Amino acid sequence: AMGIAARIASAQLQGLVRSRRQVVAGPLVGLLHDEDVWFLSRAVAAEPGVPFDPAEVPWALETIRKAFAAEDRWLSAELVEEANPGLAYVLVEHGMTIVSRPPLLAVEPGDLLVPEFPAGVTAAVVASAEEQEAANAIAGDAYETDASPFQPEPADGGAVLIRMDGVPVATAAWTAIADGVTEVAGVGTLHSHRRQGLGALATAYATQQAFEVGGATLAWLTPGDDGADRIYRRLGYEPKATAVHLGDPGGHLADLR
Repeated sequence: AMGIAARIASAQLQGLVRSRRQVVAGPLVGLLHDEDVWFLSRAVAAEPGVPFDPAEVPWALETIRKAFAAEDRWLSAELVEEANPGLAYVLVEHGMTIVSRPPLLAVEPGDLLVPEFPAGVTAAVVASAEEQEAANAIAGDAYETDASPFQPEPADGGAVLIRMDGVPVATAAWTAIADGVTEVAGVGTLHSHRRQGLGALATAYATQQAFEVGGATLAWLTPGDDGADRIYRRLGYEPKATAVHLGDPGGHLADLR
């Protein structure tokens, strides 16, 4: 309960519920967005860090499935294994499929390292709708299910652009803070500027802003979603937990990563 995995899972829930209706059923909570975009609605653990009773899971899952079906939505679930050990396996037993177990990497302010910027390379926090549009366009083809539309309060999220000779070429974003926790996501670089360290700069600078102006005390991310094998360790990030991404049969199962 006092651990980093539970802290991250709890903060994720706290963030998600600000814009989603809850269907709480025992150890699970279904979260339904106003929009039908599939990944905006999902289930997560209702009580990170608290033991669960596996006997409740079949009824809980059917309750949530019913709520999703009423909206013609397909169910996926995201867990943190260490926050609710064994829960994913009970979900699999009752019809879900684990598609991936991505690592959750984390860093605290005193451990973050922002690399030196090469010649011509600068950074700026996103400060307009048009800069946010550029950020979304740069990151756009990357897998992203967790700063958009632009809003001015860094505690409520934000993004950064890395520029080369004044032109945006890379980006990263941070989510609204919850319990001092932010997720860094939306990392990308233009194809023309890949493999030059610019995604790592973006990640580092976004993390730094989340801490300096956003009020975050912990940042986490999951890697590889932009297809780049950059080494987040150079920035101070370290593996701290294991995410588990599950999908129901049919629907968007093939799209889940």
